[PDB]
Amino acid sequence: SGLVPRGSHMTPQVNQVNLSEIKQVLKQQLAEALYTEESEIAEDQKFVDLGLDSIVGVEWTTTINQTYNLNLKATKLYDYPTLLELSGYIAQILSSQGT
Repeated sequence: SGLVPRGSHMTPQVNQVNLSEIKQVLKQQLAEALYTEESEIAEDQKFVDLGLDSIVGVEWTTTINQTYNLNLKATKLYDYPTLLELSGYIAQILSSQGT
């Protein structure tokens, strides 16, 4: 199951890179980067409320670049403070890498 939430829904055979894929991936990635559980993270909550500091934000932006073979910086963490925003941008890049 590539999307195993705590209590939300799952999706069927989705070969494309859907928003939920990156959002849920980013959740695990955010909770670990903040030394916490995915049980506290929200899709619509600001990373700073989860504990995202300016240092943690700039180092975590690198994890995502490596994860998708992209290039982003701390500017992303300040323009997209939520998983839905952070995932939305990447969704388009991934959905476009395999035109």
